[PDB]
Amino acid sequence: TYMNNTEAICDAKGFAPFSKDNGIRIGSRGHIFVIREPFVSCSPIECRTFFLTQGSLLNDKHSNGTVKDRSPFRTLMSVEVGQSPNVYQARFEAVAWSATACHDGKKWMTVGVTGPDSKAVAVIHYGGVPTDVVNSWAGDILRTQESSCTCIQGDCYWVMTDGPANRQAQYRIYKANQGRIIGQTDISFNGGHIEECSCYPNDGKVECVCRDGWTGTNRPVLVISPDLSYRVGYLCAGIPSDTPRGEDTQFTGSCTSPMGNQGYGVKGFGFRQGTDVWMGRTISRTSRSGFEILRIKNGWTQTSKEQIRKQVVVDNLNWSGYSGSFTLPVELSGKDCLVPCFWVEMIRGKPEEKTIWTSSSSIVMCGVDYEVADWSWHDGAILPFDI
Amino acid sequence: TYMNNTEAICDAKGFAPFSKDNGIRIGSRGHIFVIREPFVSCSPIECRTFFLTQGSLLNDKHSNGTVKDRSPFRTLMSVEVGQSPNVYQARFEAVAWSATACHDGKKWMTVGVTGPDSKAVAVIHYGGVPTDVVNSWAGDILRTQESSCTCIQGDCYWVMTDGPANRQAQYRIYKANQGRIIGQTDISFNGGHIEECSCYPNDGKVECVCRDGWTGTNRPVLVISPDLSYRVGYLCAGIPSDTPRGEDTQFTGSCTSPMGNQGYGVKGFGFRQGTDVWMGRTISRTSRSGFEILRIKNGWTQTSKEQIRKQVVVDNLNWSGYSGSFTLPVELSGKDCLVPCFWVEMIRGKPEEKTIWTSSSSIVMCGVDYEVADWSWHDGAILPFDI
Amino acid sequence: TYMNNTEAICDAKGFAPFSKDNGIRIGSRGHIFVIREPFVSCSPIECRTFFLTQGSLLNDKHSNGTVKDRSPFRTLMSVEVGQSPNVYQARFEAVAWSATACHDGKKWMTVGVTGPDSKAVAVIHYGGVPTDVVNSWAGDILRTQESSCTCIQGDCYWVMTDGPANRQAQYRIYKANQGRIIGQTDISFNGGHIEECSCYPNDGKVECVCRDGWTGTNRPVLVISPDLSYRVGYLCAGIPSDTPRGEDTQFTGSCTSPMGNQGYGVKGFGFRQGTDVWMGRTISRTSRSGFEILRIKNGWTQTSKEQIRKQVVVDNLNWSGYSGSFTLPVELSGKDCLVPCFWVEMIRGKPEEKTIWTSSSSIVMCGVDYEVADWSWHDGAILPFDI
Amino acid sequence: TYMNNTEAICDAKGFAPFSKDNGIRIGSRGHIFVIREPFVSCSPIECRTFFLTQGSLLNDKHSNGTVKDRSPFRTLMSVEVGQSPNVYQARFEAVAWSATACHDGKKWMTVGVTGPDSKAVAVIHYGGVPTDVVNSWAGDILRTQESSCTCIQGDCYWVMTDGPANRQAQYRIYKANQGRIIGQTDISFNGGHIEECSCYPNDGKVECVCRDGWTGTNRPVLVISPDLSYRVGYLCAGIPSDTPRGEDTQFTGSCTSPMGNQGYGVKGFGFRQGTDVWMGRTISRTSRSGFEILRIKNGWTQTSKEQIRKQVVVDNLNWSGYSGSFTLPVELSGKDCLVPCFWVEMIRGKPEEKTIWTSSSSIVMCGVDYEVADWSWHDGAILPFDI
Ligand SMILES: CC(=O)N[C@H]1[C@H]([C@H](O)[C@H](O)CO)OC(C(=O)O)=C[C@@H]1NC(=N)N
Ligand SMILES: CC(=O)N[C@H]1[C@H]([C@H](O)[C@H](O)CO)OC(C(=O)O)=C[C@@H]1NC(=N)N
Ligand SMILES: CC(=O)N[C@H]1[C@H]([C@H](O)[C@H](O)CO)OC(C(=O)O)=C[C@@H]1NC(=N)N
Ligand SMILES: CC(=O)N[C@H]1[C@H]([C@H](O)[C@H](O)CO)OC(C(=O)O)=C[C@@H]1NC(=N)N
Repeated sequence: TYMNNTEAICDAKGFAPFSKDNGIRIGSRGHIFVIREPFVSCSPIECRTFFLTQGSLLNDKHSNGTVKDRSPFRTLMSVEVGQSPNVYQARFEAVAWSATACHDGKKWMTVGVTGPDSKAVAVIHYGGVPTDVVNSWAGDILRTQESSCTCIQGDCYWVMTDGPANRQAQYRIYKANQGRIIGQTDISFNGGHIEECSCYPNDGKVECVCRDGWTGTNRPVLVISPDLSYRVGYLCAGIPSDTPRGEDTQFTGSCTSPMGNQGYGVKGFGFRQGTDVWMGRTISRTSRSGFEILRIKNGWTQTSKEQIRKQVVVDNLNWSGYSGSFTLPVELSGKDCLVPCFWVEMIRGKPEEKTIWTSSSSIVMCGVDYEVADWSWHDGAILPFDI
Repeated sequence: TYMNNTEAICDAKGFAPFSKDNGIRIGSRGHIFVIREPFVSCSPIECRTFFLTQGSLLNDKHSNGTVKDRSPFRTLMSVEVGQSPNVYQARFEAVAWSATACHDGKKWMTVGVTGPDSKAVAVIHYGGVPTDVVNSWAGDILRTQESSCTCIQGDCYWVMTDGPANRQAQYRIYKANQGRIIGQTDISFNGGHIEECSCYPNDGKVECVCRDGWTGTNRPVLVISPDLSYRVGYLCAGIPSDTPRGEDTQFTGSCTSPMGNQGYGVKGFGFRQGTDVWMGRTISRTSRSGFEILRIKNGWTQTSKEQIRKQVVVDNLNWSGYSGSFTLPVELSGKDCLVPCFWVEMIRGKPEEKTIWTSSSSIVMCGVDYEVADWSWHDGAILPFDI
Repeated sequence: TYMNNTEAICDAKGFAPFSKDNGIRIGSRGHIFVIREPFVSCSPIECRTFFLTQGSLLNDKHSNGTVKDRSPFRTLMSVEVGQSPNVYQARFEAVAWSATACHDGKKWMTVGVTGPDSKAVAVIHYGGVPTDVVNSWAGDILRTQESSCTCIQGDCYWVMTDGPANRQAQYRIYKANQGRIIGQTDISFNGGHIEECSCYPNDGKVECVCRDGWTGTNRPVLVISPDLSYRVGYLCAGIPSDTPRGEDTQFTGSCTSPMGNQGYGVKGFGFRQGTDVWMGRTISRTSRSGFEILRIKNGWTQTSKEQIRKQVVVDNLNWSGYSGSFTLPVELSGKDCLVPCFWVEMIRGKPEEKTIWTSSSSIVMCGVDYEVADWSWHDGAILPFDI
Repeated sequence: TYMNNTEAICDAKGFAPFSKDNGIRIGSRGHIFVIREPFVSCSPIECRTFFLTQGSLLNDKHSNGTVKDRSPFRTLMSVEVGQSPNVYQARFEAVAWSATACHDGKKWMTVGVTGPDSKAVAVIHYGGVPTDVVNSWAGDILRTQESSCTCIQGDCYWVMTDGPANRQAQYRIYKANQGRIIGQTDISFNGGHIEECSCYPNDGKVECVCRDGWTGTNRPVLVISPDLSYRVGYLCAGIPSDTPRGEDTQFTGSCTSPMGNQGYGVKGFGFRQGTDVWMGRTISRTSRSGFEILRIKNGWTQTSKEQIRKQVVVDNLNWSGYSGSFTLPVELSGKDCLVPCFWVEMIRGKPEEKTIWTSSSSIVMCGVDYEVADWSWHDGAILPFDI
């Protein structure tokens, strides 16, 4: 039967490590796909780790150009959480260089975008097969979440973006029951930009903390109602959470407009807590090093910069990167509330390191109502490989 | 319980990519069987990719002579769609260098032909074991579909051919419930030739688009009724769909007789649409390069050459090859109609390339009611391998 | 629920190939256990291939001494029929250098013998764990079937031998419900010898065609009743079926006494057909080359040498070896009778070939009521390996 | 539904080999994790082998420093008993360099401790996800069982230790239903020390045979009641069972105080039998060589040194090491009593051997009411590896 996911998010004080896959380290000798954009989604029987292969394996000649971002070889697959993206445990999901996924209690729903950049198409899947499609509507990279979409009482919603990586673009929400689309919406956000949102269910509504790739060093936020009515803005916080980003002291929070002088970013996330918010980010303000998460007092509703809880999961001497959200189903956590969790992508090799390849590993952290000590659960691989 | 498969085929406007396995690319380092003749069949829980191994793996000394077509080592196996034909996820089906397969809602039914060429035998399997057999009846390669057979309301039917690859041969239809044969038929087609049919269910009857290897550059078509009464001919179309084949301008369609001056071919397919038809084919008229599919107006009932929908899934700079059909069960697509899909085999190495081996990869496309943009989702492997 | 297996054996006219694993060929590059003594047993959901690893893999330094027969490393494992004995699909059964196995409709029952030769012990397993044991009772290699034991209406019976490989030894039957022994019997056979029986169910009684390693070039036969009352002798046939063995022309059949001047043998099998019998054997009378099976008219009840059905599954230019029996459950074949099948072990490397290792592959043939043409489905490996 | 596990332990006369994994031997060529601290726990469907990887595989550069004990890479995983800890069959449990696990009839419960040593944290898991946590409470390695915890009628209990490896430390018991903690206890044991207990269910109470790392060459024992009331002491026996340990002749048993002049040890176990006890141990009193188990008459209640049953499972010419307990569920053994079993860890390479790596293999022995002959089922690997 169907999953409700209508409870608010639980109020945690810290996150405990769920898993760690050791994708890369294990790949020096194992048969592991070369990937990127990994994320985590859960059903009422298990959580799985979805990723985007490069139709190749680590420590092999085919892992060469693996930095480009797109190719016809990129395919969306998955494996039980914590397990590495190896070839022998992989479940084929779909053909994509940009995906998202979520389960609604009964079956999984996947969306893999692939094809030419001026005419890419999104193949929606449900129950082991594609059921519906969405063609690029602005002829210019029809991307998406690169993270767990969201299902509430049977209806699963997600976000998509067609446009430049810089200047203004076009966004849209998507709502669908059992793999068949059922209406969507065009996000009005002139001057504001949005990409790869790390959503999650909360209070019977969908909340996302996306990524402005145009001008914002602060992230845009967006609450989606079931009838497609929505709200869009930016984490109010007085602290920046993008990368690259200006300093905490030189940044002024903003609930409606983007801020900071930076035209590039990185996927990221944030959880709503009362009017408070837990916001993740890479410690090193310029590169993709280390990963830290912060709970600014009142941050979701005020421009607050009042900190009172900080914990590192990746120190600044370790490659980090992407990081999305998702929740544990009540049919697993057992809580009376949606336990919030997130993952951290730990990229390696190019661009940052001298290697002919690029890939990443992931680490899964999870709510809990106990303050967790700072530590580093970094990749570990010894670069370069048998290159 | 049993599957009906009595609904007509849905009327699509284009096909969206279901999966891609990256068999070869992944094999440069992985443990993947060396194969050929792959295809796709689906049950009410999943679609699987069936293939014919060579009892060996890529990038190994045993992948040597792998071009011959037949050996006692060739065995029919399968893996969830999109997954590569690796050794660790393979499901043993049967011993064969020529197979077909289909599920009837409850269990799978496989038929693997193997043995000497003048006395080969077909072992029929059902539920993990052989139940019935069919011995060669003309002492001369007892081949078959090399594609998904067809089950309607419990009875599964398929096609077989015993004879020369050229001059006239002997064909026969086959109908069977739960793995036990139950009557069959000899196809009368003097002057006309048939091999490896890419059938599918439609309107409570079975339709196949086979391959004349004798003289036809246009494919033969055949509608099988449940009582074994049938119809046999050639796609009426005024456009050739075999390889090698003469030009579109120099070809005259034919609903009853084969045409064109060519004594060799390749497996292929076609879907009925009203009186219209979607016909697949390799773009390059002589070699096994690129793959394109066309919807000629009225083509299934008239000698029409009226085009009004063309989409490439493999441009002409990429090795292609075989391509068969099959349908998605209503217990998966959810449609009220049999969603039509097909796969494309992408061969590599010998004969076309300087390698001691030969194998292929596959790509799965699927109905949908949206016109899909042209693209190439080609093999990708870097030949030669660690040869 | 429980399996009856009380129906007679079906009367076939030939056997069709079920599967072929390509263990060795695939091992040149794959991760396959180095094994020996493989066999086949089936439950009402699937047949599996049981074997004895050497706690090592092909094409590795540990596959060295792998000829000895016994070590503390030898462990009994299995994999779906036709699948190779690779490490990633293997199911651990038990610790042994001599096993047997069978399912009784509900769970599997395994018996792995291991330990010192003068005090070896048999660990009986049932449902994923050992339930009962049988200690060596004559301090001298406590071996067993090396083939599928037999279960009838819940009670599973098998055979064991403690003694020299030559001169007289001690045998015993074993009957047990759900993994717990329940009485057994000492076979009286002075002058007669018995080892590794290839039994099967028939007419509510158990029939085995074992191996005299002392003096018989003809095999001993033994019918086990449910109350442990039994019958013991030798295939009556006027044709020898052991290896080494004297010529067909110089052999005189014998229903009660062993015959021929040979003190060594090989595992083998035979099926009862009316008073007729299908008897398997290696074609080459001295070595372990080729495999043939024969249906001598009346052979099971008379000293007959009347042949009228012969089919080779391995020509005499191909290494062969062991071969045991077993039946397909009615809950799989669908027949109203126990379809008889058997497997053929194809050994390689030492002793016969110049290699530091020894192992084998298997081939599964199965009843059917159609006369099957002679062919060779031999190993295939290219020796030596990356040695 | 829930598991009772309230029956006493069965009274065996010997233990029969359940399985053997051949982890290391197989790893010379296979893809096996490099591990340590392996153990065995069982549910009412199967027993599984839990271990602690090093986020790497054997015969690879990453298996280097693998001796340290702790890293952020260490993750707790498992595989069906007897199966090696290979990457393709591994089930991710949690992130840890110190774990324990047990099933309560419905789902599994795992606890993985990881993080800094002065602030480590324990993530409790249940049903594929962490549900509750326990932070280090003495800032100094928050370790645990490294063996199967214990569940009785739904409530699962285990033991933890925070302190120095030498001088006095702090212990505590833990009781929890469905992954959520529910009260615990601080063990009062001044002068006495406890670590990595090898518990098991017996008489509706929990009994553990731990390891004093401070001063005891005799092991401490502890009976846990359901209301957390408990008893703590040392195996009464007049024979030492730790390593290093003084001689049997120079040792005087002790039911309340530790004895012997040794400040280091090794994990170990013991089973209660009447007032008798089966105690395991490494034969060689100083190193980690061989493994033997002894049943001293009355040993659990008296300082007895009365032996009358000894059996070796690893002779003193073979590396051995850790060894924990656990029981077979009645829903598997079928007995009316909790069949007692245990495993033996066979370490290899560093520190004892000249290798850049360290890891181990395991062997599983199991109750039974038959006296089992002495033998060696040692590792087998040929060191060094392709180093
Ligand atoms: C479709 C595509 O190529 N998406 C890109 C993404 C995108 O480039 C930016 O979001 C700007 O729009 O950037 C990044 C990135 O790491 O910055 C990875 C993505 N790679 C993949 N999703 N495969
Ligand atoms: C049984 C057999 O050898 N079949 C051949 C097939 C056949 O040769 C032609 O259809 C003419 O009859 O050709 C081809 C081919 O690629 O042209 C592949 C097949 N290989 C395999 N099915 N293994
Ligand atoms: C227990 C044992 O070592 N059994 C031997 C077996 C036996 O040697 C003869 O049957 C004489 O008794 O011979 C053979 C053989 O191939 O001749 C293989 C067996 N190897 C294994 N079962 N592992
Ligand atoms: C947490 C930790 O590092 N535990 C150590 C353990 C400990 O060191 C002693 O018990 C003293 O407290 O010793 C040993 C050991 O083999 O002596 C292995 C353990 N390694 C692992 N559990 N990973």
